Amino acid sequence: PGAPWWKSAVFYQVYPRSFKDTNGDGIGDFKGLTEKLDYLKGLGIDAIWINPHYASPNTDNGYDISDYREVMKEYGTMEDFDRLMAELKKRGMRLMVDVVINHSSDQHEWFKSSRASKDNPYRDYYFWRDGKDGHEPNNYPSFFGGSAWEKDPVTGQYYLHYFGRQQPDLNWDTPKLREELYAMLRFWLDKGVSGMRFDTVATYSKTPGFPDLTPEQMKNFAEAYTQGPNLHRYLQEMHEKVFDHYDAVTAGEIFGAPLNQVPLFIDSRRKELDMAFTFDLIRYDRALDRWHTIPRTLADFRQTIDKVDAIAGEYGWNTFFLGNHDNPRAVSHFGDDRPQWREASAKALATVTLTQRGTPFIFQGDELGMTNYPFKTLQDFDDIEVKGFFQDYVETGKATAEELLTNVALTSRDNARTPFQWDDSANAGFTTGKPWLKVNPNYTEINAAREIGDPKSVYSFYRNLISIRHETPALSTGSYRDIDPSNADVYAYTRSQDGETYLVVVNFKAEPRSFTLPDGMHIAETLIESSSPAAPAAGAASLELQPWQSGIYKVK
Ligand SMILES: [Ca+2]
Repeated sequence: PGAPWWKSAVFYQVYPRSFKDTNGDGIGDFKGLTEKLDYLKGLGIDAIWINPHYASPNTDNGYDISDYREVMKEYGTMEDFDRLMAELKKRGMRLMVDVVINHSSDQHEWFKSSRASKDNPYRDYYFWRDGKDGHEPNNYPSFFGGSAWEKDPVTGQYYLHYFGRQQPDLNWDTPKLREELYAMLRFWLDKGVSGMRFDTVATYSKTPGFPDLTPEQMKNFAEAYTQGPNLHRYLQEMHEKVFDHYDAVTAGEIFGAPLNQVPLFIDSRRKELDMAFTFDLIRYDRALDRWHTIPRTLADFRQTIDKVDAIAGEYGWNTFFLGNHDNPRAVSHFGDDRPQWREASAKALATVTLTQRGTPFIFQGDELGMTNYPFKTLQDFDDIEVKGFFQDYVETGKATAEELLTNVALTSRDNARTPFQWDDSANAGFTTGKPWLKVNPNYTEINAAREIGDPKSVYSFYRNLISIRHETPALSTGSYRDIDPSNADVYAYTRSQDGETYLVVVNFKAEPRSFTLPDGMHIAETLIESSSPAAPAAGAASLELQPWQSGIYKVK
């Protein structure tokens, strides 16, 4: 039997708002993305996942949808969307769209109807509840600041919003609402979309009665929000009424759930989702408050990967990524972005990304080695999440504005949202106008035009790794074995399939290091290396590594 196309595909994530502007308003759009499909095809990309592209007031840049069947005005028209799909198809590429159905915008007609009175047909499309003891229904906090309950004087009741106040949570306990969501998914699937990524998929089911979270639960309320008693029943119902009738791949952003529960979402036999986006690795060094960083080592990094790979088991499947639109830049976060180590470490991280067991997702700009942005003031951030941290921590006196800036500069989602750096023209060729978010001044040294023309660039390395992965089945669907989970200097593992075994060795130190192959194992051939002055000799039982050197070898 063969493995589904998605298990061996290499995905690229495009945050439209920041990819390519073609009309000078400072915001990326569909025409811009369509104009760059040859660029993506040339890198070797099989499929693209685009962030929300629907009608939205943009309080959470696309994640607050006011009409699920209309395109976002800033990105273009439905015609532009249809052309994007037609052009991807001409190139044999597939599209994965973002599905945001844990909540809608408060400007969605369902909510405008719902909030108008206590007795209308849409009242239960959301959660409305009486306050208690003079305040909110319970102690639930919002990820974006303050309480997760907002009072509406029209009826005197509060509505639930785990995220922004303008993102009321949809009520999955209402069958008519579930059916409306299913019809909506069919609208897009009928257009030919090849994949759907389910935004905060683990929070759909709410706890009956809304009791207060205990003091312990309050510490990590994100986890309690993924413990709704009807979650899997709803996901299985969605698969039965929708996905069982199409051949689209589904992936879930499983935010907040304990890793041990992940199999329930992805075991193929359960007929729920196909792939998992987990946060254990990308948030492995993030404090519970989400804006401070905790020092970790490569031992923590690889041990987390080992735990995540183990939960996919036999019937599950993981996506793998080191960056996305909600986290700091890969090279800054996991590598060393200083001028002298940025390219070397970005290449090392590329080797890791493209040799993990699972479907890799490359975030726009990481193939160039883009870095975090040098924020100078709190006003340099656009993200509603930072305004939420200001509300919860600075206005409350828990931290100073200076402390928030210092710390959130290293963790903010905005680090990943600065405009893609195409070349060294005005605003790195992203726009002819004024970018919605400032372009990183390092675009003069980090830009696609320059990378493409240099065989020694980060871009060229990614391109070469993608080709290698495409020609080596073991590198996608092969088994995974960490040679030494306790080693905090050099990351080494094997990928094996049908008697073929490959060894990946990556030095995470900016100093020379040595690596001794497992007893009986010997280098047979060197497929590729980064930052190496010479490949090992056939038969070698050890390797000498330069700072940040990475390599993939066929062993015997
Ligand atoms: Ca535009």
